[PDB]
Amino acid sequence: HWGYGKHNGPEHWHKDFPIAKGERQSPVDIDTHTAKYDPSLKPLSVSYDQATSLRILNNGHSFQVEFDDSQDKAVLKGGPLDGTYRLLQFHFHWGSLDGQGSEHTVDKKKYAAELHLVHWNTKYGDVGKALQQPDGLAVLGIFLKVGSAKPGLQKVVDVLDSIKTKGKSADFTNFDPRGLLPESLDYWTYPGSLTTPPLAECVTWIVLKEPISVSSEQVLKFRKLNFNGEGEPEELMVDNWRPAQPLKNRQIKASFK
Ligand SMILES: NS(=O)(=O)c1cc(C(=O)NCCO)c(SC2CCCCC2)cc1Cl
Ligand SMILES: [Zn+2]
Repeated sequence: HWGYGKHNGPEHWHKDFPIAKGERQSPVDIDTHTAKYDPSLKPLSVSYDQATSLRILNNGHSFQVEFDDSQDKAVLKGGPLDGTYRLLQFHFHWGSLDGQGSEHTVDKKKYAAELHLVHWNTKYGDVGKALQQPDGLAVLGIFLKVGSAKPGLQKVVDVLDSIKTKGKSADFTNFDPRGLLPESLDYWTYPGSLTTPPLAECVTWIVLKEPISVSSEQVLKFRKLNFNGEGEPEELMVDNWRPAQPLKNRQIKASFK
């Protein structure tokens, strides 16, 4: 029943998911002058050479590109993490207007969109068990600004008309997620939560400082998606972002000075 409307959006979620008002909720504003450089943080090891994408799905909240996570094939290691995190899926959050759409903000700046690569800690064996642990998931977050097209995004944008409505999926094999990364892996990190219900507090957030540029045509195709299912009234899938939450007793650390 949750969503992003006036009636069912972020200010309502706490009634079904009381952790919404918890101590380590996401997203947050990243105050760049308060984040402390941590010389002990390691470079982020993104190993996506063996990634096996399988499918793309309109889940009614976002669209997601899913991967085979039954073996280490696409993994995130290093940075603030202990151990090995397998890539499950990526999805986006976007706005109705280019001045909004990201969940994390940087000195209160909103980006047009935000990409989340969702990974789970292999020690916990499966993602449902990982959801129950404070170090269960790691999300690599990447900001999108509107300018030049991102060539590595076009295969995704070109299949969206086939998954226009909630519950539609399409085979999506041989997609390389390396094409969605910026040149620099400099990042901020903090302990947080899912930004969508159940808002579980199990995520180590790794947010890249460098945003990727996507064209206005690419983000317009995201805005043609629908939150509704086939044969129901049309509600464009836009503004599917949760606003920044209180930082509370948390420190954001920077990998770079
Ligand atoms: N915006 S986020 O914090 O990066 C995030 C989003 C999703 C996600 O796909 N949410 C849509 C509703 O299920 C998931 S999927 C998750 C898989 C296990 C069951 C709970 C949802 C995971 C994360 Cl970390
Ligand atoms: Zn997300």
